[PDB]
Amino acid sequence: ATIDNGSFGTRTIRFETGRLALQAAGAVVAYLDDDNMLLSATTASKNPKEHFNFFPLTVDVEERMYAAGRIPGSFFRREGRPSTDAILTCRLIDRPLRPSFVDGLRNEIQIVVTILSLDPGDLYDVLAINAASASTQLGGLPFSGPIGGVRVALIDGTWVGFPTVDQIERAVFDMVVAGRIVEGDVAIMMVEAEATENVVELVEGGAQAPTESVVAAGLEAAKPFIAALCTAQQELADAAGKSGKPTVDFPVFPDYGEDVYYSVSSVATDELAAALTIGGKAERDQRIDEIKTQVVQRLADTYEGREKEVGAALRALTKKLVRQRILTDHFRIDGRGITDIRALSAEVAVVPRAHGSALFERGETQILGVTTLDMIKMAQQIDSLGPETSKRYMHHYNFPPFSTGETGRVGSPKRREIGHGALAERALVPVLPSVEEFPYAIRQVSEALGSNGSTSMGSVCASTLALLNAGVPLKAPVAGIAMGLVSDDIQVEGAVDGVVERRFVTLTDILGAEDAFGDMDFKVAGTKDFVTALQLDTKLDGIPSQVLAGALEQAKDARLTILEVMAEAIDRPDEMSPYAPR
Amino acid sequence: ATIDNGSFGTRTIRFETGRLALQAAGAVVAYLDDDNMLLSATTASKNPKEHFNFFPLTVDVEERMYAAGRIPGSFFRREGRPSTDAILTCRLIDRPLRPSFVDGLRNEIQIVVTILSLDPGDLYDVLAINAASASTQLGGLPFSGPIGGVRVALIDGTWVGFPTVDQIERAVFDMVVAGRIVEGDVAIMMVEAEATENVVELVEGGAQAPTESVVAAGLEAAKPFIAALCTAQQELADAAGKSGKPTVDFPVFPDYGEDVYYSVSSVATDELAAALTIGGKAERDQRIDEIKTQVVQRLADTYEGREKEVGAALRALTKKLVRQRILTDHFRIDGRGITDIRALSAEVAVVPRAHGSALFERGETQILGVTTLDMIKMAQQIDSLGPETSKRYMHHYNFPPFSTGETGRVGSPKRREIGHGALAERALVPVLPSVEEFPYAIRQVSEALGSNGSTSMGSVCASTLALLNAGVPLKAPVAGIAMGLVSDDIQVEGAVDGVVERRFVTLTDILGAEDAFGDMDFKVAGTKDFVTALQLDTKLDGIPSQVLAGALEQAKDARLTILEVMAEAIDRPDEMSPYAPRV
Amino acid sequence: ATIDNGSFGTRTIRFETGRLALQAAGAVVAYLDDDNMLLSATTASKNPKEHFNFFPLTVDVEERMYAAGRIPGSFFRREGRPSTDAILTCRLIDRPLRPSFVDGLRNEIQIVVTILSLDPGDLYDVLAINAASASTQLGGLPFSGPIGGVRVALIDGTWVGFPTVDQIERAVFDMVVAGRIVEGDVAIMMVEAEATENVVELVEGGAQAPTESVVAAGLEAAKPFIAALCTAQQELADAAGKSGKPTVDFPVFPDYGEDVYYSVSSVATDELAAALTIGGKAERDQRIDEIKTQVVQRLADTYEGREKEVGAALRALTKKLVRQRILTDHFRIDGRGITDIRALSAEVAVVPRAHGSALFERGETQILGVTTLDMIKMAQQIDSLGPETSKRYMHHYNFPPFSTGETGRVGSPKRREIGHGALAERALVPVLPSVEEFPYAIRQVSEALGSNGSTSMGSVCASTLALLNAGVPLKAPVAGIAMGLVSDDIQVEGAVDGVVERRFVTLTDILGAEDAFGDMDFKVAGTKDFVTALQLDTKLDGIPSQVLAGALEQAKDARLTILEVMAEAIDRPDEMSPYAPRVT
Repeated sequence: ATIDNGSFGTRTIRFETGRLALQAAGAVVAYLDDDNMLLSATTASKNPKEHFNFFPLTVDVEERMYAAGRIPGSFFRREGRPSTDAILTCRLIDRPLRPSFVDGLRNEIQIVVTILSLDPGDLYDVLAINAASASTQLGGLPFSGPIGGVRVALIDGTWVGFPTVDQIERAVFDMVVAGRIVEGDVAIMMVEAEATENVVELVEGGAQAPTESVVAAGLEAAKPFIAALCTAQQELADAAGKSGKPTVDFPVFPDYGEDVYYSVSSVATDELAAALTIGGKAERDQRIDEIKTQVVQRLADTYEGREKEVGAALRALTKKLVRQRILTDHFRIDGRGITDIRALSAEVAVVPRAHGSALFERGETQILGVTTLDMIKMAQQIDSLGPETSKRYMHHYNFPPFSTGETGRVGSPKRREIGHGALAERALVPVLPSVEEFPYAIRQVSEALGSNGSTSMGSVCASTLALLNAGVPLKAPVAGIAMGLVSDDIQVEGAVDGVVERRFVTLTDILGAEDAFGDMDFKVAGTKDFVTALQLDTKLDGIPSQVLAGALEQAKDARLTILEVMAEAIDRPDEMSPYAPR
Repeated sequence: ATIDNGSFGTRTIRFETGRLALQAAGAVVAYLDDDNMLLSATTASKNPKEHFNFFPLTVDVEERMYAAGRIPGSFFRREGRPSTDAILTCRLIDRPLRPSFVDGLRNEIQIVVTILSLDPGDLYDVLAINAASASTQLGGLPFSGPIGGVRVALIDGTWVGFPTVDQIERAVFDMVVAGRIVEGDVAIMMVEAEATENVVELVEGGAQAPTESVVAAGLEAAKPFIAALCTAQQELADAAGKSGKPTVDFPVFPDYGEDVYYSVSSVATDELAAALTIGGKAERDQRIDEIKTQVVQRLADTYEGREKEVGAALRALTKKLVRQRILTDHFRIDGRGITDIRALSAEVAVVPRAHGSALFERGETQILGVTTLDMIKMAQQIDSLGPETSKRYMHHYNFPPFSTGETGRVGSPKRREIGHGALAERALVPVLPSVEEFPYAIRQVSEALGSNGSTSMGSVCASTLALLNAGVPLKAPVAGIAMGLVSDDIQVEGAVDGVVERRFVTLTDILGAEDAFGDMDFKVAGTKDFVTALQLDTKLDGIPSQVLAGALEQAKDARLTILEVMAEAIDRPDEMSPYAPRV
Repeated sequence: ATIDNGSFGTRTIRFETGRLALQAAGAVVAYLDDDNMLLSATTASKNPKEHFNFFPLTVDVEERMYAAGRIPGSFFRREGRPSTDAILTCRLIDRPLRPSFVDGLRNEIQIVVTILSLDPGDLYDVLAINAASASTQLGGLPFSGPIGGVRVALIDGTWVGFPTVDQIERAVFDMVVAGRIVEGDVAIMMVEAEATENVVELVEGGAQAPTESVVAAGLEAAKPFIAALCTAQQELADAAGKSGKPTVDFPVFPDYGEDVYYSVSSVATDELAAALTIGGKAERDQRIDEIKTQVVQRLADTYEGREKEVGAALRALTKKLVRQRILTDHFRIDGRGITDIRALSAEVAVVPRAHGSALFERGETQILGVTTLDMIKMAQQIDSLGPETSKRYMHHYNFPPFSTGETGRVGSPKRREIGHGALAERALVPVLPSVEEFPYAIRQVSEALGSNGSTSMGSVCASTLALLNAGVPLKAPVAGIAMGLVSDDIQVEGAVDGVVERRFVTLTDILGAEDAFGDMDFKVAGTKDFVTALQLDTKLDGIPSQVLAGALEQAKDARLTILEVMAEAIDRPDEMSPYAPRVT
């Protein structure tokens, strides 16, 4: 509940309950220095639904303008659709909460958090995640927590926790870390990391560039704060310790109950690894399609009408066996090694009559990036509880239905599009030129012509290429890449008895299936000198520093390779387009 | 069809049909003085649906800008979403129409009324309800009407019917009354009453304040107009008399057909009143949960798969028996008396960094009110067929899903929120300070932290508290309260044979269950001197003046008690907030 | 792929594939003179749905502002809802594509076409339809094409193909023709025709007015271009010839499989034409309702639970027999002749307190038109990839649910409303007065009080009446009308054996049932001198010029009759309303 950062004063987080929203299943009011107020209320449905196929969890943040003491500027004088920052905060709170419930739950859960009072010099995302975690812990649901989040910024080589807006502009790197306590040592679920806007000028004058070692040190520094916050959530003045409640059982719907495993694993486990050794896309299935058909045919003698259960058992068995094959043989599905990158192609000036256009292809990902320019008056004007009003860089991300082959309805973007666009924009901001040198309004649009998985950083590279082609002077090109990590308790029979120990394997250019098979995923973006944007999320209970460092160096090597590949086409700013405005 | 108010000329309402919209089931064109034109068309579906659980009735008013001779100001030059006044009129017409059809109907009904020509000095809500009632009467549906609505304003001690905008600003009280004819004497279903903006200055100079006796006199004065309008609807030039049509039977889906009553009322009617005498919230059920389980278990021998029917029979039997217990023992479910008010709590300056903030709790209702101020330029700009353009007082009402414990989707407000917010704003307007003395833009927001039933006037009191805390000088604090009334034909055995006669009981602070058990509900809001906002709606066929007057005095006493309770915390305007703007 | 219009240079259309959007079922990039770029991608669902009752086909055009090199003017700086021109183009591409698939298909089909680069002096609708047709041909679906579209404008008596914006303002008539190849000669499915804004001044100085013969000549002139475009689609550098793909079978759900016909046609075919000879609206059914009830009752012995199949068989049999009766007896259902017009009524100044108001009734169609005026500042401001920015004439079309008797939800307009409103506005534009003479903002609204079928041109006439009543000086009143055509292979037994030959019958004032029974429908609008708006759509494989010409003259006669009927009420501009605003 208390944070001492050293010479920058102290911060206090307070958690109150029992006074507001008594009718809800759980409700917690969060105080930041008795100056910021917010309220989190979580309720659960009574009768679960059965037609749905996943866990129906909903999050709703509500920014209210009366906190800022200003009537809304809308024509009808009312706050309507959620803002982009609200959607980003909703995603940030939802991400470390879904992998914390009992699998297969069916009762609907809704978490509503509303801003009550906001200091103009502070932000509310971390307070929001803390209050939501405390409320859902007090709710009484099968929730495996509590979770704790901390925001830490690097200034003058020091990692100060919970910085304000007046302290972040003079920082070189910012962390938002969400983790829990397993046995006393923290276990991080997620982290979101961004470099500030003026990092280049700061590091030029003597400051330390945000390299990978600094990132690891920053991730290490945030653990005591998370531990203190979790302890406060557990045993504050009004916490779960003083408000013990009975736990009500919730019905759980599993994919396979008890028996389909004891059949399939004993009848359909010949090799289940040699069928995937063909290595040809046109001959991918080639053996195990017949295996699946024969299994679903000949097993239709004891379990009738339960094809979903047999499908779930088959897919789970295949996933486990390919995981074991990955761990032992170090042989990927596509035949690539653990440090291989798929085929690359970069084309410049593909769309005519445009200020800048480029096409970037990696494996199956294929992204077309277009950039335009106009008068400086065209900058976006926004107003919310946040301290941001102007936005000279407008990045839009489009994921049409025909990218993945399915059919749907083209229309309003989802939250995933907002998240990916925000991530790419925040990765590309720090290298932008100054307004005085280059006064213009830059609108970059990235359309997903073809997708297979992890296509955001392909869009990042394509946007860099298009910005360079348009003639915009960038300080240095910025690349991106995605990496995965599989950790498992493997058994070696060299001793008696079989010794079980944890082993880690890091993979490059993970597809959707690769992400499904793995347990940790992360994405690294940056330039030749330092990283800019980082996003990590997993469900492990600990990780040695050596393997994390090695994965970071592998990511750096892959990013350098991608940068060198992309620099072959165009490495210098191009001539201004005749249609561009002066 | 004709209204003679005395020295203020006469008004004429005309109902025409047979010329427009022949394809519809019913269609009526309404003329107001041959200067206002509107059209009402009602149609019914053919095959009723079965998955729905209530009566699917829809109302749609359509304000068209070409009546005002002005191109819409929208960017796309088209009238899109309905306006707030349209939603209010939709609610006003829908309210006295739902309790007029055969219960359990399943065929969808849609009533669409569109404005065709509007005089800038007149309103259209009462003409709308009249035209819709006439059209649905001509449709041929199982509709028990017709209904009639009248607008009556009090000026110079006289109740003039159908006032214009140039006559309402000099009034002290306004009535909209909707009623029908049962045996010759009118039977009012609904009434909506509001005090004007400049009532204080008018009553200060010699006019009569709108007290409860004046309200009763005004409600009494509107009956002849309703009778004349109903007679015109019945027997005008083009009415139901000259346009007789066959009545087509519509399938009716009941909760219990014929037999579940003869079982449950004979096997599960031991006391059904002693089980609710526990009086503890944690021990509320405590006897009748087991009764319900045993009834639904042991009766699963003749009716299988009809648990909905047995549930409906059980709930109806319990409602009837608790109604009888209320009538005879005068003992409420919670143990409170017929003139009791639940626990009260008022807190001021609860939300920091705000111009004004307050919290008000009554029983289970818990409302947080916040008020902010800004420049006078921030006044809301609107434009419609109505004569209103500016709105210095902006009241918003929020009902989040977690107030009542359920889960839903937070998003666009429904019509109930619009109605409650409009009611609270109209109740709080007349006491506002003048623009010259207090030039500011006032935006009040009321969020329902906790709800149990009838939480709008809790929001009214909370908004009054927040406005006082912000430093806004109000003429007098304004309170609100809700009351219920149960009337039933009780039998006394003191004579031979058993004498059946009507008895009335008035209850204070009605919950949802109390509203379900009763037959009449009303809500009274106002200050220590006079009332401001009134809303009444019921389904009775008559009421003596004495019981209505007594209920009004009981409401006045409860409102005075609430005002005295709330005045203990803060009774004077507070200091201006340092974050507030100076203008 | 190449268009030579004579002295106006040449145009080139290029179709590329295999480079973009590989994951889709089909994808084609379209080049217009290497200056306009667009992309069409079509994909199909895997498992078809069964609860739906029609073919689920969706079209989506996407105008992207980065083609014009301009940040969107929206508050959130993003292109949101589709524009009116986008909806019109969506309808224009969807219309000649639905009657080209195997009937009863259930797999969902989605066609998404996005603008990539647009020349400010060119349009994209015809390139859009061409690219979509090529993509759906390359997709591998059961698609009976390919289709070709051509835009042809008449300037100086010459029909130049693919005109630009700098060439259309000096034209007298514009055609968009979509047709295919059956045996070598083209077969037109659809055509959309409009007269330019300044046609009156042009034809006054010596140019030829766009009469019916000129329309027929223009429809004849566009065929070689369609043939060349279809040949290019078939055998270009990257076309279906070099990209042969297997055809995957798609399940087909029919209304009646094989047997219900052999029962109903043998047991319930006594006359099926005498039951409809009553001629009274209140006694319409009067015989065949009992026939339907007895058929559905006594046949419930072999097919149980298949009432939908028996209903489909009954309705199909009735349609075929009434078609034969129409062909042979020349006797319509309502008893009217082949050149009859239903009852007409026109009323002026019906809605009080309005600049102009009128009511027009024809048969069962009943339309109330209202027109208002305001300051010239009130002109609509729009911005898109198109070259249009201002719109002084704003026509709105409303179709409330209670017009046809059903119940629904009143709200956002559908695409049909947009299409009908755009058609009426484009028909009424060329006769509008000049801005300098009549500086005002004109907003006309047409509400469908009662509808039976083909009620758009009733709205056109009502809007003309209301504009005349408001005092707006029009050059000449404009009327509209709808006509149908039924062509069938009838057999005459005067020779041995029975000689089968094609016969055509043209009908006036077609209702919904008449449109269902027929095979060709068209709508003609215009003034006493020339036509303005034309819209034709059918599914024939050829038509002689003589019958088309005769149908055109019949339409002209009906339009003249309607004009003479409507001119009886008011024929001159009326006095300005006291509520109207004055600009002086």
